Amino acid sequence: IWMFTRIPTAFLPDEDQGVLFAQVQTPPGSSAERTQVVVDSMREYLLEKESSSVSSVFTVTGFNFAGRGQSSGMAFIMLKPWEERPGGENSVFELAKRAQ
Amino acid sequence: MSKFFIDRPIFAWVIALVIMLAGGLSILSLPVNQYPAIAPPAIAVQVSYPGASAETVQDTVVQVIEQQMNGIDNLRYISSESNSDGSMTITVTFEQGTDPDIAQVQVQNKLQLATPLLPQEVQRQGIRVTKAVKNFLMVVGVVSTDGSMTKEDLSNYIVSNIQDPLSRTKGVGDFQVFGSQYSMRIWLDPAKLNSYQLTPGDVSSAIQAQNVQISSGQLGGLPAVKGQQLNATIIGKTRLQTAEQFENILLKVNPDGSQVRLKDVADVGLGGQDYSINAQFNGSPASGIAIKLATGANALDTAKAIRQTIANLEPFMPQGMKVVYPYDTTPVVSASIHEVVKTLGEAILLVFLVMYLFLQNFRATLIPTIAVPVVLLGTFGVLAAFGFSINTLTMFGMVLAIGLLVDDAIVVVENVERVMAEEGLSPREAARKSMGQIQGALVGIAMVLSAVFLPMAFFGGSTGVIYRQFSITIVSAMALSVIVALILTPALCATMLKPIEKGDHGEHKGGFFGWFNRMFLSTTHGYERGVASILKHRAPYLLIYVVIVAGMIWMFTRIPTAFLPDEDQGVLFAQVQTPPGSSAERTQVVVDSMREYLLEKESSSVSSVFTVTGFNFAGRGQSSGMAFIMLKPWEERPGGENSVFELAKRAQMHFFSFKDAMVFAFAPPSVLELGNATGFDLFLQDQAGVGHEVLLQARNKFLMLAAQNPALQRVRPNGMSDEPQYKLEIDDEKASALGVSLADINSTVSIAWGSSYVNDFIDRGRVKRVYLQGRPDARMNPDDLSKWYVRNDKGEMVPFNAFATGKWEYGSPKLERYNGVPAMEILGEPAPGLSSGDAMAAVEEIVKQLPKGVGYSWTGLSYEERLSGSQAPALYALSLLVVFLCLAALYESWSIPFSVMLVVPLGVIGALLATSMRGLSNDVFFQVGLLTTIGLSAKNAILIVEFAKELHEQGKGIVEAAIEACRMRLRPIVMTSLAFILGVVPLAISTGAGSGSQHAIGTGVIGGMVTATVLAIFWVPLFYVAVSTL
Amino acid sequence: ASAETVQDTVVQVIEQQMNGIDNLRYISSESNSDGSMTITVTFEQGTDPDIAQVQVQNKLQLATPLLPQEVQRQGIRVTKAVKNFLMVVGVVSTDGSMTK
Amino acid sequence: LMLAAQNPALQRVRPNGMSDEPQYKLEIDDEKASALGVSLADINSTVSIAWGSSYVNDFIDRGRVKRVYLQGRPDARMNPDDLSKWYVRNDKGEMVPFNAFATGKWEYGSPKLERYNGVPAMEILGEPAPGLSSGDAMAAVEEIVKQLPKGVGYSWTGLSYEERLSGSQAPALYALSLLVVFLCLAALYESWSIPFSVML
Amino acid sequence: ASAETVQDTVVQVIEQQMNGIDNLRYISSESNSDGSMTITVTFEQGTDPDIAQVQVQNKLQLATPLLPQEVQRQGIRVTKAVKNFLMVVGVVSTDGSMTK
Amino acid sequence: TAKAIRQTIANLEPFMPQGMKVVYPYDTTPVVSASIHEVVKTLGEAILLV
Ligand SMILES: CCCCCCCCCCC(CCCCCCCCCC)(CO[C@@H]1O[C@H](CO)[C@@H](O[C@H]2O[C@H](CO)[C@@H](O)[C@H](O)[C@H]2O)[C@H](O)[C@H]1O)CO[C@@H]1O[C@H](CO)[C@@H](O[C@H]2O[C@H](CO)[C@@H](O)[C@H](O)[C@H]2O)[C@H](O)[C@H]1O
Repeated sequence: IWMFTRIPTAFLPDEDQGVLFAQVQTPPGSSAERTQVVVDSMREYLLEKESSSVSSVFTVTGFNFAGRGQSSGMAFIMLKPWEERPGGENSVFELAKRAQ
Repeated sequence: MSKFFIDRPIFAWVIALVIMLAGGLSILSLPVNQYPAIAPPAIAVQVSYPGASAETVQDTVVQVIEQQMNGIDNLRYISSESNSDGSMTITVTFEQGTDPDIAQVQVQNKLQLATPLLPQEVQRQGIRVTKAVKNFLMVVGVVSTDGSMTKEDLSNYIVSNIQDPLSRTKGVGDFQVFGSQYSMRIWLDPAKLNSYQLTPGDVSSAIQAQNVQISSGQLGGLPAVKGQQLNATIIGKTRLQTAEQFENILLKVNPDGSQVRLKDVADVGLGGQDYSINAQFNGSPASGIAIKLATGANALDTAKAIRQTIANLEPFMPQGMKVVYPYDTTPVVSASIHEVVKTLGEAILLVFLVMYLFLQNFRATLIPTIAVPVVLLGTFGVLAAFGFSINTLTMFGMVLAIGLLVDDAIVVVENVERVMAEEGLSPREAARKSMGQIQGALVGIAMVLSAVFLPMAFFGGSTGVIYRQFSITIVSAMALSVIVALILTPALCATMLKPIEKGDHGEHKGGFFGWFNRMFLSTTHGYERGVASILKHRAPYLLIYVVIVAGMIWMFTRIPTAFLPDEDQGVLFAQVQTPPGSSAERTQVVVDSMREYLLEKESSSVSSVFTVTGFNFAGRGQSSGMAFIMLKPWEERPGGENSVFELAKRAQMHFFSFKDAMVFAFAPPSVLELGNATGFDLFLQDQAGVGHEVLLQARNKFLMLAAQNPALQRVRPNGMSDEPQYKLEIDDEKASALGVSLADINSTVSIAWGSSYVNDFIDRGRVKRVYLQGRPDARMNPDDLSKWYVRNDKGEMVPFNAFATGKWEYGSPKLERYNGVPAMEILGEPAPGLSSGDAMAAVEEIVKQLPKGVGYSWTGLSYEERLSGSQAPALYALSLLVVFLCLAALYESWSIPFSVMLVVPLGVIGALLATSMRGLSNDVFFQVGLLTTIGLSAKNAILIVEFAKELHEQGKGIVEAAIEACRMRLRPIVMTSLAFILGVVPLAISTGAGSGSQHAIGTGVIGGMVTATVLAIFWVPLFYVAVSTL
Repeated sequence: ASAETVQDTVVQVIEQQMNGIDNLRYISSESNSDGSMTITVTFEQGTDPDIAQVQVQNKLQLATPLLPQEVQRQGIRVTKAVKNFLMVVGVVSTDGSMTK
Repeated sequence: LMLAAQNPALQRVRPNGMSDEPQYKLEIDDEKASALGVSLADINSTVSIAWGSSYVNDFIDRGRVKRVYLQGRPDARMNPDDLSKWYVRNDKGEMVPFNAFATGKWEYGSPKLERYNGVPAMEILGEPAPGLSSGDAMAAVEEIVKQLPKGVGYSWTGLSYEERLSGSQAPALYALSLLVVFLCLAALYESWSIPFSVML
Repeated sequence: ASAETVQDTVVQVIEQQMNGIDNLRYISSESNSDGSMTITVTFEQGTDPDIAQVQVQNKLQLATPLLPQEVQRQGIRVTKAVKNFLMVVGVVSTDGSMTK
Repeated sequence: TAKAIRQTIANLEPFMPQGMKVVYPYDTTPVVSASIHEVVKTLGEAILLV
């Protein structure tokens, strides 16, 4: 009964499904002028500084998962198979801990 | 199976235990409502074409929609009405079983395809499609106790504040507000407009010009110039909002620089969108909502939850605004759940008593007390599974099932008890012995009763839904009761009962029980002698049997047939019809002289009166009005003199002195959803373009012919009768000779007389509508059109009288169609003591004297009964064939089955006797009650015969076996009859909410239980011997 | 229209009609400053989605006449709502001949 | 969000909305316009064709129906005074300017208003700290929600809604599943001892 | 209207919306000199014809507004029928008094 | 549905004009009736043969 109360609760165990999301949201009022630069940097500071895990990095400005508008962009971060990524610092949970 | 659970009372306890859990888990997911879906699913298509006549609505809207309303599944018929207030309704009606969500989507899709064919003005209105079953849960009423607010204001409020939350209240379904939101009204003055050579058309064009949300793009959109960096939405103006802003939308400016604002030509203020319909609560301006219960909701809980939601709003409501609850169905629903849970309990109590009285043992008394509730709970699980709800009909179903429940338990216990007493066996041994005896016959009787009750389930139509309730709840209980009588109760017997010294019938005990056991021991011997006597002198008795039969038949053809009992719901209708010509103001007085009367003189019965002008149930328009007479709870108005049925008679007489306004009072129908319960419904129909006038001659011939027919009565048209209308002739010769267009004439007459929905403004957030028409005193009389001018080639205002002329003619204030062709509906009913079947026969012959090109079709319950009437004989013949075939297999005999089937009359005679003898009718509750009573009777017969056949086979004479059997079976029979009659009695003598049904069910079973008990105990051995002898 | 108009004249009206729908878990809308809105009606698992859609269409049709004429003539989009993409099928120009 | 950033157990907290944003409140008139310029609302069109790219009709393109848009040049809709460039028609044939009835100021309006169960609302996502579960985060979030101005409540959704359900179920699950084991053993072994032994 | 006119003013405007339809096997169409047209959206075996019809019309009513008024006014038919004719019911004159 | 159709028109013949009879040019149902009637025929022959 004591041991039962001690255990923390989740729903599903977090999984590594070889994917991660960039969620870019420049301060509103801006445009694809700023937004695009803010995006193309983090696309590189990620495609070059982090090519162990990361594979392609499809980017986009306009339609992130939040709003529309020029002050919005994102990216689909595709990764390399599970074999090609040694434990720990190649998990998305880690690849995004410092990517953040 | 029984022998198995006798040694395994724990397993048997477990089964009973899971039946209980399932049933309990089920009783609280189960929908709770007055009735299941009796009416055939239907879909209303509605819209109102402002200013428009019945003709323009029929020929511009209804016809075009009807032409596209096809290729739609399960469609029975389509029927529509076009009205003089510009409203129309097309109702599509589907088979029972049609999913309403599918029906709806199918109808609105074809609407959607037709929408561009409609006039621009109707498209702009909307056209709402909805489910049209009239099975409302309650109706509220937001009434202004003082006179601060009008009907229009109250509405806007209901839709501003009451509505959104009411829709988020748990269990609330579809609902009708009696009115819409505010409309910005603009009332054009013909003189203040003629003085500036301006026309209504200029005002509309202007209003459109200066009240239009301008899109207004983005400030830095895409593409952009390299850099920029700052992008932002540019919000323009949105549409006007206040009356004052509207009063200012400039029309023209004079050469002297002076400007003309809208205010210079008309008044302006928030108002009604449509003023056709008017309603007051006891005298005061009122609106209201009529609410339906959502799929799967609990009728009781939602009524609470409504009142809850409302109350949380009463604080903020303006001064004088009172919410109020004239009609609520919950009292009857609630008064039916209790008046059943009561009778259930009583029955198990009463079984305990007669169980004790006779068996004189507390252990035995517990068995029935366990099993009956086990089975009661089971049945609910079974209902849940099969998709049924807890309703009036499913519950009365449980009440009829009680006899059969109570019996199964008594027969099993009493027989173990007897076997121990006669043969000195031990409980276990007696229990196995007894279930070797019964058992086959129980399986046998489970079949036989299925055969008796299931056919009802395969009735068609509306009456089919009703019977199907009783059918399914009854066979589920019966079936469960048999299962339990084979698993649980013989296990409980083996376990819970003590031994009885062989030969011990308690004649020594002394005291009451000592007296009783000697008394009943003698009664038994007395009965064996009666029977023994009858089996010597047979002929005279078979003779009287034939007299009993002929008596039953004779009696059937003598009792009035009917659909359902005459219930007193707390409500009475009063339809008002002033003369053709009459204004709403006139009608409004006719309905006040009623309210004042009802509300005062009839204070004993009447609580409130909800009155309406412009709406009625045969029609609409200013000569049509009505009162919804509410009535104070059944409790607070006892005695026949304060029955809805009696109040009516008084109300009639009083109103009858109105040689100025046709007025009628009538209790609503048993089941509102269906309307008109006894009678007939049909549409006469122009199936060859003969025309309106011909069609009118047909309906009038029909009427003045049916009234010379002593097979019908009260034969009235449902629609309205043609009334005077003022035609406009326009001489286009003088119009064009004066430089005045023709399209400008029409625009003038629409946008000033009819009214014209121009624009959408914004009121307090929500979007509402801008209406444009002529100020009232400019459009009252024929001379008032001569007040209106139109601009010419140049700028010379030309008065309407310089090119137009009037002329009084007749036309229809309400056009009807049935299945796409013009038509006219006719009601009426069969002559006193004749059947609606007879009435349809008379009518079917009248129809042949109609003009050429006019047919007819039945609709409604007449359409239904025409198809269902044909099947009853077939189903009743299967029923007989299967009951026979089971009895054959059970007794291994083609002939012995006859000795149980011939009890059928024996019980039905006492029912016909009691019900006729007490002035009730051959309706549904009596019919089902009658099958229950014959069920139990045949069960009693089956077992007597079964035991007799066993005794005969172990080597006893036919008469000897019959007497022994009868003696063995008299105790169980008397116990179960004793317990069941007394259980029912309360129904048979009840009063108030639901008492009319409760009487229709009690009266018949008591009667049938009395004659069946006393007669079958003597005639069944007769039949068994009689047939074995052949 | 402003997000505040889109909300007061459209979304709020359509939400009224979606209350009362069988098996409703919750509803979540957005009004945007570009004239766009989305109302999302979510249902308990086991609800048949073809029938939820139909029911949604049934209620919406009642709101429709209460909408601005600029919408009624438009044509409201009703669809089953999946939160997640399965993939992107991209296209890229090798020799630089084609722009975005 | 403040307390979210502060609070030890929370990570990556964020809103789904965007505060407010600058809106150019183009408030115009009719008095100063309808005098020397335009009758009715000839300008109402001028405004929603140059800035707001107006759709006019289709045209076939290499086999396919596509649209034809009509928007003012990029450089003519960039800045607030850049709109005064757009001249309209004068009833008497002449050419009336836009500044003869212009008026355009900055206003602050919301770029994405949200509602939830028919009340305005704001969705805010967030993860749990590393090596804490979603439950811990939830437990935390239900604290940093107590310091809110009475008027503002909360309500879980998506993944979270799904969590809060799964916890509620568990009790009955365990009860019922214990029951069914108890009863089925009690039936198959014709006793109450065995099923009571195995419960323990 | 010419086949070419009906194809590019009506038949293609609808076709471009015919997507996001469940179990959609294939779509075909015809455009003719007599002005008529037909789009036939055929479905997978097992599809509920009621839902197919609801989905088509759901997409068709997004195109409808972009069609020419003279086509809307004519009145569009959406049907869920079999390909062959079941039968034809004819009428003929007795007295030869009635024309075609 | 063929039976249903025969009945809709039958319910309308009484209101038809004078120089006019309804006729059934194409019609697919009779093959169906013919098919099964003809197997019922061979059903009986077999039951007799055996
Ligand atoms: C106690 C026992 C239970 C009864 C409960 C009460 C019944 C509720 C009556 C509801 C009721 C009157 C309400 C007026 C107050 C009445 C006091 C009631 C107080 C009760 C204590 C609502 O009436 C509607 O009110 C609308 C309000 O907006 C109004 O809208 C108008 O203005 C708007 C402004 O903007 C504007 O937008 C809008 O365009 C306008 O049109 C509609 O025109 C008007 O019809 C009547 O509705 C009518 O019902 C008819 C017969 O059922 C029904 O006919 C069909 O179905 C029959 C079915 O059998 C069938 O046989 C008929 O042949 C068939 O034609 C009609 O289809 C239905 O329309």
